[PDB]
Amino acid sequence: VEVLEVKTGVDAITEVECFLNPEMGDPDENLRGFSLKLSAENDFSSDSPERKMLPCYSTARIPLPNLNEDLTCGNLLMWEAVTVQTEVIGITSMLNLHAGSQKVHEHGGGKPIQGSNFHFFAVGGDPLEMQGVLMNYRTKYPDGTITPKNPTAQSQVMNTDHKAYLDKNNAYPVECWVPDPSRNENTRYFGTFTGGENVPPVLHVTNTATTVLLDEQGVGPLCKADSLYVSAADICGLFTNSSGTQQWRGLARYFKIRLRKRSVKNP
Amino acid sequence: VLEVITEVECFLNPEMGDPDENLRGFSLKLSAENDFSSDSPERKMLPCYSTARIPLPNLLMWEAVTVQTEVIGITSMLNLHAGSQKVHEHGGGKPIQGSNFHFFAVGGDPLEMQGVLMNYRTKYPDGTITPKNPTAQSQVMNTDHKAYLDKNNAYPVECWVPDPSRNENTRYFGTFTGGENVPPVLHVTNTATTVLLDEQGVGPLCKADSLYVSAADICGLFTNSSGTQQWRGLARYFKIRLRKRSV
Amino acid sequence: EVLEVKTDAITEVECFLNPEMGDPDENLRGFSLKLSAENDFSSDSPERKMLPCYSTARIPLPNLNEDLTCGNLLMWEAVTVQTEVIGITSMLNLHAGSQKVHEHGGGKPIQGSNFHFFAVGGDPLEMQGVLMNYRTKYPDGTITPKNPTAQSQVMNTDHKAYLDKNNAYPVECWVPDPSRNENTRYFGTFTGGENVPPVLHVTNTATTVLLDEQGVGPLCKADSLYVSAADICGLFTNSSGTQQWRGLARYFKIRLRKRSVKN
Amino acid sequence: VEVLEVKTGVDAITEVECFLNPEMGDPDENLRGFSLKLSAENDFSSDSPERKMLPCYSTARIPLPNLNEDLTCGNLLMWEAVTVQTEVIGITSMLNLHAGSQKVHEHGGGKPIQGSNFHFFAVGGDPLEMQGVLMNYRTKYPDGTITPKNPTAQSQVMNTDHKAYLDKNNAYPVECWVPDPSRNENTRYFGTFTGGENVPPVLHVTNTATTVLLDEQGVGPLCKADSLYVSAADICGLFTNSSGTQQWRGLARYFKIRLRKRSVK
Amino acid sequence: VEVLEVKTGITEVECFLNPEMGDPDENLRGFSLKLSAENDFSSDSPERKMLPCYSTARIPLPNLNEDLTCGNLLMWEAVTVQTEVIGITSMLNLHAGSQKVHEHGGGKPIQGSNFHFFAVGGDPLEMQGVLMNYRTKYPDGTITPKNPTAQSQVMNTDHKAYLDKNNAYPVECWVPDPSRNENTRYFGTFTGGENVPPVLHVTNTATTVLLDEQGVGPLCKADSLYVSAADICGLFTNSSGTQQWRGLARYFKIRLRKRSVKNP
Ligand SMILES: CC(=O)N[C@H]1[C@H]([C@H](O)[C@H](O)CO)O[C@@](O[C@H](CO)[C@@H](O)[C@@H]2O[C@@](O[C@H]3[C@@H](O)[C@@H](CO)O[C@@H](O[C@H]4[C@H](O)[C@@H](O)[C@H](O)O[C@@H]4CO)[C@@H]3O)(C(=O)O)C[C@H](O)[C@H]2NC(C)=O)(C(=O)O)C[C@@H]1O
Ligand SMILES: CC(=O)N[C@H]1[C@H]([C@H](O)[C@H](O)CO)O[C@@](O[C@H](CO)[C@@H](O)[C@@H]2O[C@@](O[C@@H]3[C@@H](O)[C@H](O)O[C@H](CO)[C@@H]3O)(C(=O)O)C[C@H](O)[C@H]2NC(C)=O)(C(=O)O)C[C@@H]1O
Ligand SMILES: CC(=O)N[C@H]1[C@H]([C@H](O)[C@H](O)CO)O[C@@](O[C@H](CO)[C@@H](O)[C@@H]2O[C@@](O)(C(=O)O)C[C@H](O)[C@H]2NC(C)=O)(C(=O)O)C[C@@H]1O
Ligand SMILES: CC(=O)N[C@H]1[C@H]([C@H](O)[C@H](O)CO)O[C@@](O[C@H](CO)[C@@H](O)[C@@H]2O[C@@](O)(C(=O)O)C[C@H](O)[C@H]2NC(C)=O)(C(=O)O)C[C@@H]1O
Ligand SMILES: [Cl-]
Ligand SMILES: [Cl-]
Ligand SMILES: [Cl-]
Ligand SMILES: [Cl-]
Ligand SMILES: [Cl-]
Repeated sequence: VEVLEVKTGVDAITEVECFLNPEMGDPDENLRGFSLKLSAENDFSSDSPERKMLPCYSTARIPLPNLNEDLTCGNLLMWEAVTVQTEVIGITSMLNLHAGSQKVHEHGGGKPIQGSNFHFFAVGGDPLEMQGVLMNYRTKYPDGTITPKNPTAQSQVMNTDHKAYLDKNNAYPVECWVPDPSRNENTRYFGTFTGGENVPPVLHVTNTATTVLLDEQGVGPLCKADSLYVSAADICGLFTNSSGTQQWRGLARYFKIRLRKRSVKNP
Repeated sequence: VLEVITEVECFLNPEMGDPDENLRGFSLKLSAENDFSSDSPERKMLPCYSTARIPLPNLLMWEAVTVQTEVIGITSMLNLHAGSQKVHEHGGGKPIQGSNFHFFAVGGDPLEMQGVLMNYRTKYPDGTITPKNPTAQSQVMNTDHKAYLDKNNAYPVECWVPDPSRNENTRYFGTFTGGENVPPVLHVTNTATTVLLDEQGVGPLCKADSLYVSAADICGLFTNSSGTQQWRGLARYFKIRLRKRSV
Repeated sequence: EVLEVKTDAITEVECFLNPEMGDPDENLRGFSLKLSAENDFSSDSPERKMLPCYSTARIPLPNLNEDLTCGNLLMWEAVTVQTEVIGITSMLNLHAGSQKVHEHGGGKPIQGSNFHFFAVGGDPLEMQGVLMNYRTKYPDGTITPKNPTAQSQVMNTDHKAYLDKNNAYPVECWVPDPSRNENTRYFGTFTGGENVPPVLHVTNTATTVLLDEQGVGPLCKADSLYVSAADICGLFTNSSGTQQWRGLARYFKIRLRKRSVKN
Repeated sequence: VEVLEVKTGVDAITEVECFLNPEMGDPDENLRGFSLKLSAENDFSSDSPERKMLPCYSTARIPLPNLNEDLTCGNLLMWEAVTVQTEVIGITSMLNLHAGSQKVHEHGGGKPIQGSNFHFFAVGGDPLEMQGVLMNYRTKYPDGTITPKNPTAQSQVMNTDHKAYLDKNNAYPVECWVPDPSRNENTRYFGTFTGGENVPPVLHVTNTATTVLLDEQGVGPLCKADSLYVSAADICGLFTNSSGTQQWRGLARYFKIRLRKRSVK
Repeated sequence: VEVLEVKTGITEVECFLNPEMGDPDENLRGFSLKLSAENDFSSDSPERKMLPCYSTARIPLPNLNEDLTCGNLLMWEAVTVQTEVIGITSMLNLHAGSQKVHEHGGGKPIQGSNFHFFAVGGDPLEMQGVLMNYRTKYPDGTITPKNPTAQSQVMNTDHKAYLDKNNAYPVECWVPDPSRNENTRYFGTFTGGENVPPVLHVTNTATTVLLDEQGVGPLCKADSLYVSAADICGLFTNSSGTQQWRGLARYFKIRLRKRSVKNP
């Protein structure tokens, strides 16, 4: 994480950079970036996934410099996020087909990482607001996770009780929570889910792509309590061991966020 | 329609069949290989269109200008530990995949639909509303089969499509992707808006002070460890911006 | 010689055009006969009911000219078309007739090679013949390339036809002719393969403009508007393993205006 | 050639069109548009493809109305290619699943054409300039083909010695040659290769689509010696016979090119 | 460097950059060594000829300052690049070496995981290291992350490198660094999977603009322009079942202009 004053003064620009690590489960000291092997075929009535098998959303709050010397002014300044550049880091590591992965056929190379994937990021001036939805409301989630409380069969579709802030790193399982489109007034989020056994990962990198964060009125996320929030989930697919066991593989996400100062009325 | 703000929102639940009290959002397991002459699907096996009528506040009518919409809970498909058949010995569960249909509509009247059947001889179950007096021509275009989407969880998705020859006061959008191995591909973002205005700059007009939302979001098939398959669907969020229009 | 647009001057016409997939018996409207396979090129005699054909309709329009021997005339000009394939959700019936994907599983979706095509013009669609096998012996009731040779498997300019009869020109024999069709706009996509997924969109918010670079749409000769289509959605696989083409109807809504022309 | 203003007026525009047949190998008198059946698994040291097994680029020269080439004359113009309409002809012929092709399974229809494909066209005022690259530099190419001369292992990557003009129809194998991005100043070319066993052909037709041939300065190919050059390769995929043998299938390409007169000095 | 106006009063440079796939013997230029599989993470020692590496070249340019004493100096600025992968049709040879798709059939096409990447800059490309397996023992002649840890499988900021040697930095170890490369533009797409079809386009009508948001392209501060690439097209499957990477060369044509800058 670096917070850099690119330009100072009234028209100040600050660039915040950071690399957000993935939270795939990390089943031993050597397997950072992977999950525990996947179980299968648990009855819905006895579905108790292990903690280290569940990828969780990544998040961080980045403190920004205070802008207001006198808190009793009629107007106060706030950091406004204007643009974000982002990409997934280490995509070429998946070209290692010699380590650990099941041969595609006799005398062949290892099997590429492939299968269901989810790539998501958000940038806001408040914590990302999430809505809970479950495959199976009867899943018994493990200690260390934060999941929908008092779920019912309606939790498999839409149960408006399941509202959360993404307010803890490595705790909200990706399978339990989605960004909430009915809230998030002060966050922009973007995600794509691609499901299936043989889905190919397709990932682009370039330092020439920028996403504008301004809304229809030309206003970007406003950093409340001088806090910038970054969130991500980048499940790249499944790694298949020679035994046949499968593990999720994730990668870190880079953010470069440009901010300016906006004058707001003192509430 | 003469010269020219409020926001309404809704989470609309999917109607996949719901075969028991625990399997909300799924269908009954699929049967297969029924002869066309003896094809009698059970009600809980048949996903239906979802719809809701939203009342609005009382010369002037409410005009729908934009909609933001997305499918809710897409990441729930990353649960590969519960119920699904292993992809191979020692592997994880099989993802939901296969034929899917994602559709929504926003209008000032109920959605107008046209009936088309795979098999006109299908015997549809009590509780469903399906094309009446079907013939072989119902497998192609039979103009008899007109309906309003006027009841939730009643019009099977397999029997009905939005009618492009009507719906003057509704905008609708749908994509069907068929095949046993089709990957679900679903996007979420709060930065995307669909404009509902036509080429005259007029959106759906809510006569009777009612807004209609409609959807179908069949995500694919869930394959149980036994090999049986069930449709899985997800709720759809709508946020609709409306303005007052003189008429 | 096209003059100015006139401004009563607008009309809309609409039509649903049924597919012509072969219709092997009275129950199987919208399907073909089961597909044969592995016929030697020297003994390839497909049955009529196995061959999907192009659909077409001629729509008469109000007769605008009292006297065709005047210096100037009025003609109907097609300006836009809205079009949609009808009944796409019917493929969500996986309980009827189709082969199980595996033991205890649901039926196999319709999938595989498909072709989606439409045209709107003021003359019949003009077609060019090309054959997989020039030696195919086509059945009575079809209209296919006459006097075909090996060159008919590539480009043989002899094979020019008008789409002037419904349910007669096999899709496998004929394509729209890009060297003609001055007065028709056409659009088609072929996707081939064993397992290709159908992907079909519906919306009442999409309009195709038919005006050329000079701002002129198709002009309706003899006050007739022509619509044409082919919508082979894929193959249906029966429990036995046999396969049949499945097609669907196409809707057209066409806006026309009056255009002054010189005689 | 210094480029001046576009000229308009009487006879300052023309349109030419052509259908260019594919050159897939044509293994006998009945199998025009196909190749000979594919061999497989030849060691790189003993790889001797038969001529009839090798698809080649197609090309033709279209004469244009004669303009005076005398650089000192008082009305010096060249034809300039502005747009091209083009599509592959006969795509629906692949819906014949009754003739020749292996059944997909017992009682099923024939197997569709599918697999690796290449769709390419070029329009220019000179012959298309090509660069040679080989899968295997040791391939022994057959009489009647023009292939990279005296190749080395570097010819499997980039060997700048392998420069050729597409100056003969049905002679330059598609597998040996690509358009050269370091030349072709006076040609516009466009190609897509999609490889794989089960790749679906995807082909669009419409008479409403046009490709603009003007560069960033608004200048299209200028036709030297009043000749317009068209080139193509349209390998649609592999046809699988009942035996399991495979043959390339190709189709003709249509071109309609609009040209205008350009003043030059 | 303080950037002033464009000097008005433009050149082009070009390069074909060869791929560095491993080249296991004198006849298999453009391929890797056969791929091993199923090595335990604890005993993963890939041979050098099995590892594709990034390609790079430096293009020398003449200094523009006849007087090096002027208040304002001049530098070459890269404005646009035309680029293309060369020899894509060579994959239509299904008669040589590749495993038959089925009895009596043709050879198996090249397919599977692929990576297509290029960069143009006024400084060598700046890279960040990320590993599949931090315990991999890389072979002599490669340059790979130093003193890796488990964090090197996600993001370890210690692993910074310059692409300063051709055929040395394995593609599997390194990515362009989005936190640096102020003076380089880079573009890459990774597509992974066993049966992924190569999809490659060629046209001489496509240009990539290299100007940033302020209208300034990479500046050749030391009178040098750097081109970099990786074009792994997929896997070639031999008749025996063994697999090898196949790569192809990349062409670059770069338009340069003269840019006034303040003298340091
Ligand atoms: C559209 C079309 O015309 N398809 C036909 C193709 C096509 O003309 C060619 O592929 C174009 O190059 O030809 C087919 O030919 C087959 C042979 O492949 C027929 O000759 C077919 O052959 C049958 O006998 C074959 C088997 O014994 C086979 C087993 O491996 O060996 C073949 O001979 C080999 C030989 O052993 C080998 O040394 C040599 O290198 O290659 C030859 C093949 O070229 C035998 O020919 C068979 O398939 O069982 C006997 C059949 O009676 C005969 N059928 C006909 C109609 O002649 C083709 O499939 O490629 C036929 C296809 O219809
Ligand atoms: C996600 C989940 O919980 N999946 C279940 C799955 C699911 O509930 C159904 O598919 C929804 O339709 O059911 C699985 O078990 C089924 C139960 O239906 C099989 O055991 C199936 O049961 C048959 O008999 C049933 C009775 O068991 C049940 O109590 O009552 C109904 C009538 O209301 C039936 O009589 C049946 O459905 O016909 C007998 C049949 O042999 C069984 N089929 C197979 C292939 O074994 C399932 O589909 O596997 C269990 C899964 O965990
Ligand atoms: C990439 C990798 O580590 N693959 C190994 C996997 C993997 O560790 C787990 O599936 C993650 O949950 O484990 C495999 O099984 C072995 C037993 O053969 C595991 O118990 C692991 O054994 C170790 O000795 C090892 O390094 O392989 C120690 C390791 O800590 C164990 N893993 C855990 C989570 O405790 C498997 O096939 O699943 C072996 C595979 O190579
Ligand atoms: C949707 C539907 O109606 N499917 C039925 C099909 C279908 O009517 C035809 O394929 C259309 O041409 O027919 C199925 O039965 C056929 C009837 O033709 C078979 O029983 C075949 O009958 C024969 O009499 C024949 O030659 O047609 C003998 C032949 O051996 C039979 N073929 C097989 C593979 O058994 C069909 O499976 O095609 C029944 C299907 O429900
Ligand atoms: Cl909750
Ligand atoms: Cl009805
Ligand atoms: Cl004819
Ligand atoms: Cl040469
Ligand atoms: Cl390092």
